Amino acid sequence: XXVXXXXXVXXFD
Amino acid sequence: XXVXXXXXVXXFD
Repeated sequence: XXVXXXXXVXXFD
Repeated sequence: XXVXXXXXVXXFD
């Protein structure tokens, strides 16, 4: 997993 | 967005 633009489970906008 | 499963910019763990 990690940080940036993409898809899965976590915190994003 | 927020916390869950889907697509965008943030952290995915």
